[PDB]
Amino acid sequence: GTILIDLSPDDKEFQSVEEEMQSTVREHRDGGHAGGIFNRYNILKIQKVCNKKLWERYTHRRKEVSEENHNHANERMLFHGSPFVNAIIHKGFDERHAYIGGMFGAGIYFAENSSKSNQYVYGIGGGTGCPVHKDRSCYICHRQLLFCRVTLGKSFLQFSAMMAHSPPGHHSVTGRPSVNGLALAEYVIYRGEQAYPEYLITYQIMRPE
Ligand SMILES: Cc1cc(=O)[nH]c2cc(-c3ccccc3F)ccc12
Ligand SMILES: [Zn+2]
Repeated sequence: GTILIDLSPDDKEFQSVEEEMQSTVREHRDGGHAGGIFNRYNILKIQKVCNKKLWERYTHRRKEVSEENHNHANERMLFHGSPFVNAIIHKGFDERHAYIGGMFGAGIYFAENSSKSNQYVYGIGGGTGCPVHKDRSCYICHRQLLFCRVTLGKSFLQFSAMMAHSPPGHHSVTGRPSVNGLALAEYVIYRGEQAYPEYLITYQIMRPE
């Protein structure tokens, strides 16, 4: 059911999605251990993900969440990196994409910083890096991230010093780093249907000059 439409680098849509990738790269406390050392990406391809059944499943949950939240879906566009990207675009988010040992509980994690999502592309902690070179910092192998449509509803705000249930009366968690002033937020949902993987982004990290 999924088809992938290539966006043209000349399309303004390509350009804004790229802009969202590039502008939300930050430094990481791990010095680049998990995701590699870089300031920017070489974007190789951006594809629109089209699945009518996954879309309808998303919008159905959105309306529900909306209605429970004073007509406010609190829909964001957020990054998600994961070794399961190929499975997610075809069958959608589920409990097997949940982070059991996450700071904010057992659910699916999403990030405002593209470089936060890039840390998970090879697994928790960057796993053992790219399959070809075992390099968490590989500048050669093609990586992929999702830029997703996420329904937050009433988000429970959790400060951090940086599948479960949502907190009673809440539809998601906002994990908001309180120490690193430059680290953007992360969000957790507990239902696969609250996220839609709209864009599939293919890229390399770029070695700094
Ligand atoms: C925090 C986070 C951001 C993100 O873009 N992707 C993640 C994936 C996971 C994850 C969960 C289960 C299996 C593999 C993963 F990479 C955990 C946390 C994140
Ligand atoms: Zn590699």
